[PDB]
Amino acid sequence: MDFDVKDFGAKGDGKSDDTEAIQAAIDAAYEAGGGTVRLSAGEYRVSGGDEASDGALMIKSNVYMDGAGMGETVIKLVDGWDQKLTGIIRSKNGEKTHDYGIRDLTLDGNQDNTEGEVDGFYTGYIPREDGADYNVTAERVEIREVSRYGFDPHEQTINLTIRDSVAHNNGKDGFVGDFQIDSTFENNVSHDNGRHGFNIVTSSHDILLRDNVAYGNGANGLVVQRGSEDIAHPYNIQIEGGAYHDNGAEGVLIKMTSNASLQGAEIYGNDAAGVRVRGVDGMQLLDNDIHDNAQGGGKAEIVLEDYDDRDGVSGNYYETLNATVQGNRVAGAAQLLSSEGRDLLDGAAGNDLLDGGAGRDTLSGGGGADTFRFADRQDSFRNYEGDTSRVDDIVDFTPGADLIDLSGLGYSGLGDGYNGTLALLLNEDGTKTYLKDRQADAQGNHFEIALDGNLVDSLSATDIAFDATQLELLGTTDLQ
Ligand SMILES: O=C(O)[C@H]1O[C@@H](O[C@H]2[C@H](O)[C@H](O)[C@H](O[C@H]3[C@H](O)[C@H](O)[C@H](O)O[C@@H]3C(=O)O)O[C@@H]2C(=O)O)[C@@H](O)[C@@H](O)[C@@H]1O
Ligand SMILES: [Ca+2]
Ligand SMILES: [Ca+2]
Ligand SMILES: [Ca+2]
Ligand SMILES: [Ca+2]
Ligand SMILES: [Ca+2]
Ligand SMILES: [Ca+2]
Repeated sequence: MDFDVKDFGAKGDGKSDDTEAIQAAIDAAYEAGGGTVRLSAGEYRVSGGDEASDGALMIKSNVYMDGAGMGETVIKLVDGWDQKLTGIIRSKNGEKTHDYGIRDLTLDGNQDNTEGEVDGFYTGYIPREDGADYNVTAERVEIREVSRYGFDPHEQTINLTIRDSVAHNNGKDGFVGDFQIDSTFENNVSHDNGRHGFNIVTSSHDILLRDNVAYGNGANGLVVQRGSEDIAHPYNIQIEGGAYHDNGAEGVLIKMTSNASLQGAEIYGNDAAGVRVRGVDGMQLLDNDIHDNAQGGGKAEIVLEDYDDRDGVSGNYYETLNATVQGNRVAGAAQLLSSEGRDLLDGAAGNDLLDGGAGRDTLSGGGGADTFRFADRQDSFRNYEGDTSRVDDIVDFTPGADLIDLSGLGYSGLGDGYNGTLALLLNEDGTKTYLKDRQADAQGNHFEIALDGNLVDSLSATDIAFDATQLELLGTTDLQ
């Protein structure tokens, strides 16, 4: 059931306030049980209501607004509006609005000629209560010149899809997904916004971010994060393809998140690290193309690190855990640090720092001069019964180029494996070389590292840093 805004008195002349006419069309479509509100090419001026939560236009269940195309149909806020306006198009607070959407139109926040925080598209039910909008679609929508958030789908929305859309020149974030669930952001561009290209926050989970592009933003290209409150972390965030480039901060930042994945993206020209991972439990960083970042200074293309929130709202320390970093092309240093559990950490052409922490890790440096750090004797060991399920292995150690950093472990040098020395040994068939502490500790464990290949004759004392002085002399990276 199609309704034309023109038939309800909308002028689309750039001067008349068409808010009531477009709302009438929306209400007629809703009362018929659903329909498409069509808008022909033209600039429609709209105004807010008594309160910020009134937005400007109130979309309703089973109503879809179809324009004549981005740039053709433009919905613009009136000159002189001076009130906070939370959603130029929005669904109602306190209602579980469903099966609605917007296509082929532009929202213009008119921040130049207005004052107050304005958001373009706002969805959701009630902050901090159970309940959700659901089945929400934005297709080929452009949102520009709002003073705060362009696309601002909010808590909670299930099965939001935003595809083939653009957010640009907004005051804060182009796209913000607040407690989005089972939702899809595909083939979008967010550029030249005041802060973030994309910001996934507030417990969002099962999100696919496929083939999105973020550039020229004042802050991150994409950030996935808990947010400032003590609430459940986001989880199951899959970022595939796209490009995150020339932003004012990190290209992609992921923090206080569980089961995040970043695969096949191009990440370049950012002012800070290309990829930064802070306190993430389950991180896959696969097959990306990462180069020419840290333009504003900084030593690393990729940073894996913890997130210490002990002085913050949660009181918790969050380790990065369960990391898989493989197949990336990285023209610069990767800092690949993780902790308890099995990590697979592959460096790239740069001079990388690798430390899988506790648990059995498999490390490779790739090209360049890499440092494999072992920070605790309990991070790589054989137990009293000879079980090797906690012995780390280094895949491609290159004597004369790479370095094993044992500077915190209190061994003196190579030797017979007793009295604080480590023994350099080959296995029976000559396929693996070991560094062994032959002295069991009180729990019966032996520090041990396995190295692929036969290195008993090529590996020497200058390939291992046994104390801080040796580390200063021999360290291969800018990261210690
Ligand atoms: O998490 C936030 O704080 C979130 O709040 C959003 O504004 C909400 C606001 O929090 C509140 O729920 C308000 O509720 C109004 C309701 O809309 C209606 O006017 C009712 O008569 O009174 C309620 C009230 O006074 O509590 O609705 C706001 C809304 O805009 O839906 C946004 O500001 C968001 O940016 C922020 O993160
Ligand atoms: Ca709603
Ligand atoms: Ca202004
Ligand atoms: Ca580990
Ligand atoms: Ca390397
Ligand atoms: Ca190397
Ligand atoms: Ca380990």
